[PDB]
Amino acid sequence: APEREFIKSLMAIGKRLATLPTKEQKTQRLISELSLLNHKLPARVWLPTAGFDHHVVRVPHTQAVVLNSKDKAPYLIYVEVLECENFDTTSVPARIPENEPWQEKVRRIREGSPYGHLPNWRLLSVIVKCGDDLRQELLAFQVLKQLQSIWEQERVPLWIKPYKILVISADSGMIEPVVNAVSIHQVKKQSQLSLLDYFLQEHGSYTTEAFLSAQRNFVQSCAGYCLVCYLLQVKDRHNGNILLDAEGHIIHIDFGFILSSTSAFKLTTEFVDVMGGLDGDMFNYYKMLMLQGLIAARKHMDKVVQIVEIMQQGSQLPCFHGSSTIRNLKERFHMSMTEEQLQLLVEQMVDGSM
Ligand SMILES: COc1ccc(NC(=O)N2CCN(c3nc(N)nc4c3cnn4C)[C@@H](C)C2)c(C)c1
Repeated sequence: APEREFIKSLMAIGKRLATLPTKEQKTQRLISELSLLNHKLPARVWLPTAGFDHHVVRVPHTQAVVLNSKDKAPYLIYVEVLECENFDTTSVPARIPENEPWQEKVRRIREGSPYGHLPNWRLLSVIVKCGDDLRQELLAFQVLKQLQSIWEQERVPLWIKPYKILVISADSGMIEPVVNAVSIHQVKKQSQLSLLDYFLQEHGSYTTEAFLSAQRNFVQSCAGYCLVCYLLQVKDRHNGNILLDAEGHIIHIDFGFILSSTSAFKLTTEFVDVMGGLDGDMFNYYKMLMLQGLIAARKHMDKVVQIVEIMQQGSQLPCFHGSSTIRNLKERFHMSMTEEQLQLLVEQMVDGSM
């Protein structure tokens, strides 16, 4: 499989970075390795996350990043590709010698690239995870796609961003990154502000449309991911694993600890202050969206449970501790309860989150 030799050498770099002790040391090896890998490009190799036929021409080593984590060495790359009509039939491009928002990232790399002038030039971006098992993430991705359209169909304006997972092996794979987004940890570290103060500074003040729309996005995304976290039993929830985007949505990531596999969905005081406090209109709206999404989820529960059963049946997954996993999942929809008892459930759920 020469067409995968790009993939195998990428996963090798990842395993090597897991040997190095510090981010600084991982960065310098990543650069060194990618620089070496450009000597083997351009080639008849793909990056499987893309939706179109292409050949990988170049990997700019200066723009690759080692990401934070406890154990492993996850790293982000920006892969340059020339698009083609067909993968197998179109000739591999000749090698042309050498000498933040997405549009700027694209512009700056394109201007610096020897391939950037060409009409078929495209830039793709992927996070490479080696060591970790992304079947957990991939199940979550599918449940997210399903829930998104359950809320689309019943007119409920909850908001979640499913991101594409690609399982290469049992202990490796690829995640497509969220582009306009940084961790809540990083926002707080860089700004030295509360989340409310960050909103007020970055978007605008309490009565501006910029704020109110960003606050609306924040509320809708929290309520969305709160239900996701309850239904899927998502653990490992911290400001490292929650992103904030340029529009003011939150994005939960890293659904590796779900179902039968402390650390639950915490609604912090600083989160509640972004919604104008407990005795407030947008917090009442947050509680409404949780109730509205849950009734929409109850009616369409077969469409989710289908997706769960299809991904466990051909695995020996750690989250699947036998048929208790679907049994407990089903019970979390609470079909026997009334809508009045579901209000009390939502209220008890929010109290538990605080
Ligand atoms: C406690 O000290 C920590 C500090 C920060 C982080 N976290 C982190 O830096 N990021 C930024 C890069 N990351 C992603 N960025 C973007 N843009 N899209 C993504 C991901 C992950 N999935 N997706 C879709 C994730 C690694 C989250 C941590 C764990 C601990």
